[PDB]
Amino acid sequence: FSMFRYSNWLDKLYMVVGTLAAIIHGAGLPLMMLVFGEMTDIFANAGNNLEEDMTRYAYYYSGIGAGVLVAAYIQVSFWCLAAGRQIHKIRKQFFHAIMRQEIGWFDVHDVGELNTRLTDDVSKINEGIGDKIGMFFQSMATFFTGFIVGFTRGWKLTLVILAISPVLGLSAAVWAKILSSFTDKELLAYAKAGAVAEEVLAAIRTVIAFGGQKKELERYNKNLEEAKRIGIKKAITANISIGAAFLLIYASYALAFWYGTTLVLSGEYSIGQVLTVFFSVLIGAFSVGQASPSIEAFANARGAAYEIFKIIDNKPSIDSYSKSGHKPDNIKGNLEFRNVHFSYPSRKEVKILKGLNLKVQSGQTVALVGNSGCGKSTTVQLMQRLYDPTEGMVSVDGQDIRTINVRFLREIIGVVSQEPVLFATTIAENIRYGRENVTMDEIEKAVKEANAYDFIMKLPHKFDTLVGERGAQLSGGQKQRIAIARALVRNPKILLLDEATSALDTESEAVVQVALDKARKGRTTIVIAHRLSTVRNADVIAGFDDGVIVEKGNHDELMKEKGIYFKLVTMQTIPPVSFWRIMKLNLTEWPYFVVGVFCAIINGGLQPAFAIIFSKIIGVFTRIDDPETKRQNSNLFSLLFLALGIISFITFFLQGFTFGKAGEILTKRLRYMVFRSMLRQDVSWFDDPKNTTGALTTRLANDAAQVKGAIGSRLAVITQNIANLGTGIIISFIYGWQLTLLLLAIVPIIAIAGVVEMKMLSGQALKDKKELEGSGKIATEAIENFRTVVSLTQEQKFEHMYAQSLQVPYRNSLRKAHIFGITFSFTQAMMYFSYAGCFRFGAYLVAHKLMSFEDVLLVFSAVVFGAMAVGQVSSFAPDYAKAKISAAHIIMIIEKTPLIDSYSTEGLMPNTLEGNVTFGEVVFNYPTRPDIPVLQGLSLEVKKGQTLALVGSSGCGKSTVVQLLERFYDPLAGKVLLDGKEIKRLNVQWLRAHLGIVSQEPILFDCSIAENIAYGDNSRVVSQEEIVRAAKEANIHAFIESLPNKYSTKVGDKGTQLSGGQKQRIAIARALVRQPHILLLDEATSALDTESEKVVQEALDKAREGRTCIVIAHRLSTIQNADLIVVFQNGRVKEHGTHQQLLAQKGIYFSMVSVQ
Ligand SMILES: COc1ccc(CCN(C)CCC[C@](C#N)(c2ccc(OC)c(OC)c2)C(C)C)cc1OC
Ligand SMILES: Nc1ncnc2c1ncn2[C@@H]1O[C@H](COP(=O)(O)OP(=O)(O)OP(=O)(O)O)[C@@H](O)[C@H]1O
Ligand SMILES: Nc1ncnc2c1ncn2[C@@H]1O[C@H](COP(=O)(O)OP(=O)(O)OP(=O)(O)O)[C@@H](O)[C@H]1O
Ligand SMILES: [Mg+2]
Ligand SMILES: [Mg+2]
Repeated sequence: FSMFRYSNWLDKLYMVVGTLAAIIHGAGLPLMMLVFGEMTDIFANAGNNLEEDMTRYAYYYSGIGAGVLVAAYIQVSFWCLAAGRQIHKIRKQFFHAIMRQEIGWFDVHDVGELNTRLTDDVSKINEGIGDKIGMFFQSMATFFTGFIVGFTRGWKLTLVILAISPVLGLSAAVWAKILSSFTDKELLAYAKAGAVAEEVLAAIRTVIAFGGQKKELERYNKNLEEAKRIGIKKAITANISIGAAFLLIYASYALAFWYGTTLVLSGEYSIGQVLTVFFSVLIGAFSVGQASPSIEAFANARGAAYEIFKIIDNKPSIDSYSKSGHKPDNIKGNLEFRNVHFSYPSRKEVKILKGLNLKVQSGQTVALVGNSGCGKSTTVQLMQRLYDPTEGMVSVDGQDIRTINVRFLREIIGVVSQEPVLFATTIAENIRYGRENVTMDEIEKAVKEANAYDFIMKLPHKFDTLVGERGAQLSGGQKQRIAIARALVRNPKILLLDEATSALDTESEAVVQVALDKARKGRTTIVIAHRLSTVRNADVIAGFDDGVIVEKGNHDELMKEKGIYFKLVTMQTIPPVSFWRIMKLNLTEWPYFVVGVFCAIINGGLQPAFAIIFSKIIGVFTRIDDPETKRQNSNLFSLLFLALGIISFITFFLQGFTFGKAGEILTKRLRYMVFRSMLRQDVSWFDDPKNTTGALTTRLANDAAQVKGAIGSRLAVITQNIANLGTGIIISFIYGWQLTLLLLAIVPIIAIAGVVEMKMLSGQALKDKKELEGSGKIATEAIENFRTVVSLTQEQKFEHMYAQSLQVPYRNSLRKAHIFGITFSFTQAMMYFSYAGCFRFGAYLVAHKLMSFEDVLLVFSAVVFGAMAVGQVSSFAPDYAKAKISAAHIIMIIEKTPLIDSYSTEGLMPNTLEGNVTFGEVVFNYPTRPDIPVLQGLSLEVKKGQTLALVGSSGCGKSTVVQLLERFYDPLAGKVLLDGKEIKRLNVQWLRAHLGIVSQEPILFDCSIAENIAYGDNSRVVSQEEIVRAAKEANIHAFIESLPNKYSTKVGDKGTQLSGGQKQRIAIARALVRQPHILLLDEATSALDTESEKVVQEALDKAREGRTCIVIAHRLSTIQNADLIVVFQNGRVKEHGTHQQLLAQKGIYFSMVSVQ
């Protein structure tokens, strides 16, 4: 897919013009080097009227700068605008195709995956085609023009530069490869600690229950040691790469200076020519190297566009926009589905429909019979043309469905799904989407027929009542009524209904059925429902069976036949950050960071030191004396450069050595602390979307980088830039004053332009993301419910909505592109203007015999090159704002403290426990939703030698009762006593270790089976004999021994090798290993091999001796086993007492006993 540009051939002229302008701009700079060399030669000759030549050179430079500014502006703006238009066209076409694709194909591919692909690849293509191509062309032009200037300026110097360049290129490539490999290795190494932390967090409930934070922290630290070693190595490698790059650059500078000096002394090209050739060649090589990101983005967008086009270029079997079918004006109710075989493309192995014969008259309430997966919903979908028969025939009114106008059939048909959904728009908006041609009378008619008058009118904006995201403001019955009204709005030739009132209750069932039967003579109504009451009244009823119809006839006939229908009938019967707090790693590298500070100062002086060395070298030729021995002096100066280079390399050898060693350490500290803070966090805090397992893992992982950057690299860059600026400014002021003022007025304008570049880039990215998300809200709303939209056949409406939502920000995108191009051009414009003005005014100054040309050149080079290097260094460090925010969040998390300290030292820990507990007037809903008080003041009391059972409120929050008993949360109200003692005042770890609490679906940590067993209670070693005894007690001795490797075997990811029964048995064995005084099981039975579950329960009852056992199970046996049974209802104990008395009561216990 190399050739990606595919639209607006006329607009392609914009691309051609932009390419030409970029080439002109790129070739401009070598011309700048040539003219600067000529000006330097003129100045040197003056050292050996003058104002006239200086004015001519300044005029040439100013003209070149203005032309380069115009070219840059034109190229940037044109490329950006053309790419934006192309991206808009691509997005529009892509969304059109997606909405026009096949429904079955959409079911084939993930909806979320496709939505993310669109919303991401759009920006990927925009980035890879926006300006990176323009910058690449400009860099190629710079390379070509620099090479041409070098060749036309001299042979020996050009050869030397060409020989120097590829060594630097290869060194840069090797350094980049090493850095990438180191980063990948470090991420892989840290993955172990990341997995450990993720497992701990996900198992947070079990971890807190067992109080095993110590072992997890130890493992995390063990991994973090190697992780920090690798990170320090990688940081040192990156710093050494930068150092070696600078050292090689300086060495090339010194070698070129020596060679040019020798040539000039030998009568070769003048000093100006040699300097121009050298600088032009170096800058061209720099541009060639800097062209890489454009090519990388080109390749990335190439792959993205290949995938996107493949998606778009797909030709769907069912096309919404297609109109090749014949659409008769008069439709008479007549449907035929003969030998209709149909299989889901998602699951092609099984043919859900294996052929059947069925006919449908006109205006007949055809009803379908069959159990789940019998072929009812799929039958309707095939009838609705959502798919086609694998082997069969489908026709309407004596005509094949495919042989008719797809759009007309879709519009003239009505489909009501068992799970109706309304778009996120006002009820009136959704109704209009159902039928725009209603004319405001059909709306009222439907509202009255479906009874959408009271509910519809009640909400604010009776007709225009807005519905929350996904229609969260409407109830199930109201939603079903609205869907029915919307279906009736179209008044289709035929309609189909499923799950009339299968949402919450049959109250709407009566009204819904009455309304549906009110208007059914004029159109055939496919009847689908979960209640035989509605099915009985059907005029015509037919059965389904394994993709075939056997039973048939009305309710009376079906009952007489005593078929499957008769069987069903019988069955019915943003905190602020602290900058100083950031200095918490000083305890590690406070004296160590001094070496890094010294290295940074050394580099920031070396830059201006190189400036001074170059000034001296230039002055050597500028010296009128020009002795032969001056060459030696020149060599001396040249030698200095080489020395400076070494000082650079060693300097880097220190920087990465220090900061790395510092930063990783700090990282480790944070890693040791942040997660530790998470460990000592109340379970209440864990109940929060902000504290999401994935979110917490990402914060822990993608925060060490931010904190380390903000701490180390921010200070490093600040110090380096400050040192460079101070040294340069001081040197320039010492060597002249007026030129110092000129350079100080010139350079900061360029610096401000460079900063504004990044500011505008970030702001534009944010604004583009905002607008794209604005459009994508509606895009996704349509995509997720794609089936409903297709049924409605209103795809054009969503297409128009997306078109408007994209056009509205398209103009803003174009304007931003134009402004950014203008600013980018102005950057180079100011650059060249200042470059020329500095030379002009320095020539004026020296013409007055005030300042020597050598000093002026020194000051100018210092200012310009130092400013450029400072900007590059500032860009080198990652973003401070994002790093600052991440550090603020990490510091807030670490400083966070728990209302109840799980690691608190103090705590009431009497000699033993009374084996009793009491909770009266208990009140605690939850942290997330306090609007639902769960405990309404229940009463519960456990004593010695008694087991408690929970019944009645199977869903009111019984598990919450166990959780609170474990102190997982804090009661909203109600007194609680631990064996007549303050539960809160009790010990922290003592209570956690004492209680053998289990969960519904325990997740076994992916460690050794023996390791999992021993995880029951740390701080007291668990000899393998104890594990064996616990396994024997919990029927796990045979299970553990039979399992390969015996106890040595380790469970996979949450015990993937063993079924849920094995995991439950292992959890029970671990609990028994804990040997708790009091034990609790909460709905761990389920089915889980009913005989096996009963055996496990019997073992537990035999294990309940000398302990208080809490039992929460949905099995009558569990109710019988419990010594004491307490019910729950309305947050209170509806029933309680003995099992015989509870059964005697006519209460929820009686209903459960009878029904169960
Ligand atoms: C797209 O990025 C670029 C932007 C502008 C330029 C041209 C810069 N010229 C006006 C010369 C200024 C000085 C210069 C820079 N930058 C520089 C001086 C000293 C340096 O330290 C040794 C240096 O290395 C970072 C670069 C160039 C010699 C490469 C090159 C670019 O490619 C690197
Ligand atoms: N991609 C798929 N592959 C296989 N089976 C699927 C697929 N999508 C849905 N199914 C299921 O296959 C069955 C097809 O039968 P159909 O839905 O027509 O009858 P049903 O008994 O009314 O269905 P359901 O049990 O869904 O209410 C349904 O149970 C449906 O949920
Ligand atoms: N942080 C929370 N905020 C709000 N509701 C929560 C929170 N955590 C859990 N819940 C809800 O509390 C209930 C948990 O206890 P639940 O009612 O399921 O216990 P139960 O009586 O054993 O019922 P069942 O066995 O039917 O699930 C669930 O409704 C769960 O959605
Ligand atoms: Mg169904
Ligand atoms: Mg439960």
